[PDB]
Amino acid sequence: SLAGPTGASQIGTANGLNVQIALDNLRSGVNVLDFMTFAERAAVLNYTGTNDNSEAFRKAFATGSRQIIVPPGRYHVKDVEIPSKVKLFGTYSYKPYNVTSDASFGTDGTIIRKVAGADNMFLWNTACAAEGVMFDGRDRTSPAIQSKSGGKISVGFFKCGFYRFDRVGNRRGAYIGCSFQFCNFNQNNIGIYNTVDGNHIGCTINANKSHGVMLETGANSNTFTNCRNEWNEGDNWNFYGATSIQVINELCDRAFGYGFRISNSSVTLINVNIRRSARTAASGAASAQIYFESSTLKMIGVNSSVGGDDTGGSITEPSPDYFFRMAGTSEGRLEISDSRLTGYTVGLISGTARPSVIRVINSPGWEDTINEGVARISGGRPYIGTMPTATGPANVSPAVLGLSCGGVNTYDNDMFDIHLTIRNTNNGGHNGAILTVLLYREGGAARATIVRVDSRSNAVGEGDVNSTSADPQQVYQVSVEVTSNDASTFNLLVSTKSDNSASYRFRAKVKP
Amino acid sequence: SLAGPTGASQIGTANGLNVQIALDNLRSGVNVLDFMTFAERAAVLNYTGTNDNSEAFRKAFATGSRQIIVPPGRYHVKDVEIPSKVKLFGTYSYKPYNVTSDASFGTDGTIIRKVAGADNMFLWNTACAAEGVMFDGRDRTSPAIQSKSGGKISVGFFKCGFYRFDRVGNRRGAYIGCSFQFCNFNQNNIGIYNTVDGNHIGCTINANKSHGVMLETGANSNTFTNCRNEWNEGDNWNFYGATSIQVINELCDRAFGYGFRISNSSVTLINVNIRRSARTAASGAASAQIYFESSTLKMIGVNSSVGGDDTGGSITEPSPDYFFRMAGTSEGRLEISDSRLTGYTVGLISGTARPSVIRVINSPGWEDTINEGVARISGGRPYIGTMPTATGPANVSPAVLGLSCGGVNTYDNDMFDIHLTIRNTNNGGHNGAILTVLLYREGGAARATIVRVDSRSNAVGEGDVNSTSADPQQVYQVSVEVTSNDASTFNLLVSTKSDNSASYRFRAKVKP
Amino acid sequence: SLAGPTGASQIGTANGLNVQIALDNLRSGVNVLDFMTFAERAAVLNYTGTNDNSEAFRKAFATGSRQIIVPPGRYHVKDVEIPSKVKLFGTYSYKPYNVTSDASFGTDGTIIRKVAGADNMFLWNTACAAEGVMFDGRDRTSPAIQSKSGGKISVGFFKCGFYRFDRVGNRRGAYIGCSFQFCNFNQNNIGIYNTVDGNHIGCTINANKSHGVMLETGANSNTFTNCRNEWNEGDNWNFYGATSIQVINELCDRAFGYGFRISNSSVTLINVNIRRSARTAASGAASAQIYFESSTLKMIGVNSSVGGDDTGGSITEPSPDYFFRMAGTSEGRLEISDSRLTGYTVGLISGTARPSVIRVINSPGWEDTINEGVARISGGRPYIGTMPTATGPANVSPAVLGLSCGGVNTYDNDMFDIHLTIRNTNNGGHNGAILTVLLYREGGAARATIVRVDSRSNAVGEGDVNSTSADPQQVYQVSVEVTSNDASTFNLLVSTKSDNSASYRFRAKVKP
Repeated sequence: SLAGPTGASQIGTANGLNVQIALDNLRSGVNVLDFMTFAERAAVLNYTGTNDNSEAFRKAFATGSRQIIVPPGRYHVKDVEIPSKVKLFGTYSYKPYNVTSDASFGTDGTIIRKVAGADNMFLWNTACAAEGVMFDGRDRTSPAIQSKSGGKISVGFFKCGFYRFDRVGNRRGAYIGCSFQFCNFNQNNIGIYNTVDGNHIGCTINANKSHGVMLETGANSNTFTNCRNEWNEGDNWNFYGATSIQVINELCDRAFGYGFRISNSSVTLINVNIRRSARTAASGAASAQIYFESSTLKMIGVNSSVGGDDTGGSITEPSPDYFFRMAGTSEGRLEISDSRLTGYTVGLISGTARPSVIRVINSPGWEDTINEGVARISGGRPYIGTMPTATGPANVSPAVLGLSCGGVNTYDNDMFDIHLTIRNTNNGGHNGAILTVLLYREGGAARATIVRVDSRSNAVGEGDVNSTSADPQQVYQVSVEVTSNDASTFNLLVSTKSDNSASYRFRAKVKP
Repeated sequence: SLAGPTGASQIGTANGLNVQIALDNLRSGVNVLDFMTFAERAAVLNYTGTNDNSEAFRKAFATGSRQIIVPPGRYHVKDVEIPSKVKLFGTYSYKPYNVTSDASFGTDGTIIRKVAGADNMFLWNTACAAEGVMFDGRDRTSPAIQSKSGGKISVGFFKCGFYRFDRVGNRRGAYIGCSFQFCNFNQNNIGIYNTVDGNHIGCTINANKSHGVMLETGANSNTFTNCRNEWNEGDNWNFYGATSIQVINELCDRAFGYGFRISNSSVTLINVNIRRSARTAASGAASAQIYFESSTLKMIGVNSSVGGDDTGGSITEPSPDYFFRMAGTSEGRLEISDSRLTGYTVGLISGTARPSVIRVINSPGWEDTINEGVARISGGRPYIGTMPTATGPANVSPAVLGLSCGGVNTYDNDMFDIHLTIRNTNNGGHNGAILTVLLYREGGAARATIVRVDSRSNAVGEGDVNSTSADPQQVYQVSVEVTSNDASTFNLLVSTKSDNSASYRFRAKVKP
Repeated sequence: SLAGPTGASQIGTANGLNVQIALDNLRSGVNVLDFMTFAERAAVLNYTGTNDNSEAFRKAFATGSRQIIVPPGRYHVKDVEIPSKVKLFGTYSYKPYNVTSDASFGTDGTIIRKVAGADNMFLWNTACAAEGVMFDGRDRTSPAIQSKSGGKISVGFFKCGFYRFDRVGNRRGAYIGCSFQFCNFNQNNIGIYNTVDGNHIGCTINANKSHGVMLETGANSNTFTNCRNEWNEGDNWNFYGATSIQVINELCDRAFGYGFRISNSSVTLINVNIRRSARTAASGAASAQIYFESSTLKMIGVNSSVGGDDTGGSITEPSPDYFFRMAGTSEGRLEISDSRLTGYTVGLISGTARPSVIRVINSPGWEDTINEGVARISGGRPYIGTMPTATGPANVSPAVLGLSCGGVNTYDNDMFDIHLTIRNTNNGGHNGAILTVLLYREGGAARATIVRVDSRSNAVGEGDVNSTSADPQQVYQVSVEVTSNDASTFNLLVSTKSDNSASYRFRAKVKP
């Protein structure tokens, strides 16, 4: 009588409504354990047997409820598709830091495991999610977050832990538009795969086989506010064609080669603390902390250091030989500011390629260098415009050195100093000159006049050479004339006597 | 017998306590669905009918429990006041990104909706809160988080979603002391309203009608660590009298005019990526990315770019013409560092007003400029002190140019170089001079001596003019004397012959 | 019949499974209230009596479930050890901002209190955790998170509130490897104690008796992304031997002395807004905002200001007299960039000790200073190498001033300017010289030649003194020769006549 289907509804409660609706109100979503056999449910709650409990999940999904509650039991699923906008609610008590053996997990919280040699555990659809779930696939195959359809899928994981997966991403060649707010990526082959438009708050990347966090082309956009990278058995941060990326705060600890790899993707590192790197590397050309190539990289507060293992360990020597490894065609950009990038052993750069634009300011380990704009800096010494070198015979056509400047406004004037350096290629003698140049603009155009010229033994002078009245001490004649109407670009003309023919390699630098 | 009020307590359990207390322990707070009719509760759980279920909420509040549990059903409330320190616990499965139609919401999680043409849905009090709730008011009226009493109210929303509201704030003229840690502000008329002492962790501002995140006077203080602003149909970030504000990391995407507006509020942007802006604007004077006025603005890592819509779209041309639009009285402050603010089309500034203090360093698109301190920079060229221009007739009273310096200590000396520029206003001729000045202090006071003077044709000289022994080549007499006892401020006196009277516009610049 | 142990299982439900398993599936963990007497449980749910309910917790722990559910009732425990990997799940409705009296807590959420004069409430083990729990110990004794064994313990608290504790840490001398993601530390004696490898997301430190957040030696590592420090009755931030530490974003408000204290620990402050400090201090030498000693401190976006209490208050005058207080042996490092550190009243530094390395750039209130590298800055004026002072009699052994430079490559040349300053110690006269030096390297070695020398009255000259052909105006002979083979280091030799003997204090500065 009371043991039948309608038995529960026949017993009232103190509130005024019977037991059945009292139980119905307490649940937030449909419980998976409801669709389970007694022995199978007991095994799930006891963490003992595999039991391949995929039918419970299939029936829970077929119920049609957008909310699925997975209690702390241990599950084993096989190729069960998750319908759209379906979320899995789970509670965890302990998320293991390092899962070295199958017995790493204890009771802890909810665990969903792949069964036997299944090719997948879940086939995700758009707008799916999960909380408190520790996904685990025993084999390093079966990539996690694998969509049923080979297209971009937007999901989200608030607190979850992915273990022993090939990659947290679909089909090895497609992207997922997700943001792992607080997750733990451990013992995988790829810590994060091809996330697009992702905002990852506090993830943790532990020792992963292979690369770790790897992004490919198109996986444009991505922010990693406070992620931490542990001893990844591989490349750690790896970006190839990601248009954007920014790792904000947390450190990048020991990695087994190229703690950061940047190939064609613009990136920015705000406060990344790039610790030791390249534990397993070939020393020269492969022990650098950052492998920079053909891309734009910006750094604002990056710190670095060298060292060995924390304690014990097979390798104790300071691992990273260099800091930068540059290769490929030289067309990238590099901006550096306020970064204490002195962490290396033998050198700073391991290639003959350099970014087309360099902006390094206030960073120990690298003197200030700027290659663009009117005001540039070379080796810590500033100058204006360009430093042109003109080598050739300074007879019958005075050598021309094209200088640049900020410019002069109308009815305005400017003054500046030029360092002129002469290196006679034949004899080997050296000479120097300091001159002061004033640029003035009237209503029509601008003109340049040499205020003063000074040198050792009065070798250079504004007076014309090849003249009987010329001072015999003077060997070089220097003059200046403006090319552009804005006086921004002019040129210095240097000539010698008609009789002598020699190459001197004139160099003119405009000092502010 | 068992169907009465005391029926539940008469059936024991395996643990040792009967069913009634077993049910009482499982619940964390009082369930709202308990105070509902069968048909009304079924409609709530089925997302079908309006049913105007305000009495359930009123009775739940009148119960006196500080915790209110709202299951995933759909509700419709009307002007129900929430007592103090009362929190609404809800679970959501999917929070819509863009709610374009009434059928945007599906099953998803808990939804609380305004009913018919009610002027409000909730009247909040101090220390209220909510989790997992997607508040929705069909009409764009009825501002959310509207306090019953017209005063400041401190609330908090961990994970909630506000849709189609006039503003998330009370009475259109009062403030709320809240911090939206992880929220979604979509299709409102104002994304965030007058939050005071707020620390917003990871909010999301989607396409909102009107301004979006707008703060007014008094709403002093506010931090937006990782918020993201989508295509707001209006002003996007808008601050008027907020004393403080700092947007830390996330980007500011396309907005329909003045992606940032700053009127009288000091602000700071740490790593904001200000994307395209001013989709709907009047081009000149209204297409700038930031409308800066009469305030203090600081930037540390700001990035910018131009572009059109992602795909399709009515407008495809690069939207923002400029980067800065400055108007109003010029008394503000502007500090810029390490910001790649090259994102514009035609210009950089759209006004004749400039901040009183400018500190721009290492930012592409703007040469270094500093207006305060001893060491200043103009157009990338540094100098010390001030660059004074003195125009007038240099006869019978030598023209005086007041120069500044860091100072000289007791029994100490300093040397520096001065560039002197002369522009004869009548004839139009131009002349220049370089001189070296040494400042020395003895026990009593300091004095200045001119080490050297050099010019073209020896026009200037330290020798006295109007003397028969004077070199005829010399036309100008230059001298230096100290005014302050600290030698920090001195002046350069330039004089001409007694016979000639002309204005030259002398300019003296102290080059380090 | 139905009231016995097996009564619940005899009533079926609509789903197909009886009431007993229906109740068993709804619970996530073992409920503590299950192991309680009727009157004791009623008192717990009514927040009325102490009742010393430790046996319920002991039996719940002895059950063996890794998950413990604490409902919103008020508890009183005494020295109950928490087994490993055990988490306490609680729900809170209101976390008090300031607990001034015992009646500060109302109904609110789950509260666990220490009973009578117990020496502890919980004895934690490895991998323990808690959520939503407001721990409170009435006496300021009984440190929270006190491990049973005196060793490092790794725990974690997502959302918890610690009130009136001696310190959140074990045994006053040991460390805990935890990360308080979102916590509230109020009215304690120490806000945070000896956290190791901690990543604290959004903590809140309210008015705490004593220091507040204090770290000691070994508590190396720690990140405080968005913590906020309120009016701590003590030292606020206090680090002694912590190897690392970085406070990222949130402000540091009024503190009762040394808002930051750094003794031997390297630290970095990214965007800390250090407000007023030292409300209770001895003015001179104790009213500084930061007490810096013998350590490395870096700052990137730090802001500061002065002021009094918000309203009312006993003290209304601007509190912090200075900004820095430096003491102890001078061997530390200091890096400053883009920090508006103008917040003080009387001065900036309160000690005669300075860091060995200083790098201050683009920070108002302090002129640019750099002490390392080839390019240095003093008081906003740049130079290359070192500024040596050589005092002594310049007769029979010319005085030598060792200058440094970046260096010259093979078959390369460089030019630069040297400022030479002479202060005759006997008479008191002062003199200055400007000279231009060219360094050139041939195949073998490098050599230096003086391009030009200029001074007032031609006092200095490259010609040899003590020669009958020497110009009588020349008093000093200057020469330059290179010491290193790289021409990076050379020296300037200055000599006088043989007859005169006097000390001049020569100073040579290499201006870029």
